[PDB]
Amino acid sequence: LVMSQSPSSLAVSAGEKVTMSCKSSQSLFNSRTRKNYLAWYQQKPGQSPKLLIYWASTRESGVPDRFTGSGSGTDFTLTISSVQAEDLAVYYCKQSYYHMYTFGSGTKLEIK
Repeated sequence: LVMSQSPSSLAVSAGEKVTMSCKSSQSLFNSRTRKNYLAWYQQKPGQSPKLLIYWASTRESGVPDRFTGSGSGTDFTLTISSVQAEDLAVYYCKQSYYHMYTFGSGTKLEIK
């Protein structure tokens, strides 16, 4: 199961919006539970990954709603409105539909 993310790098100004794509090589949508097993992670310089969103669009506790996730099947997207300096990080999507989880290439985000 291949996970393709993009773009590779994003350099934007504070307050602008960015959207990043994560394509799975297989539907992560389960007809039974009605859930896409796709999660989005934020990884700040040197730290461990912070779960941002799970089930494609459900935010974790305390995650600001500037972060929006969406999509189903194979095409997913993560939206970050009004980017802040604190968002400086690499964002990774992870599938948890199969026994063995898979991460994406990741998308680096820098704030000018």
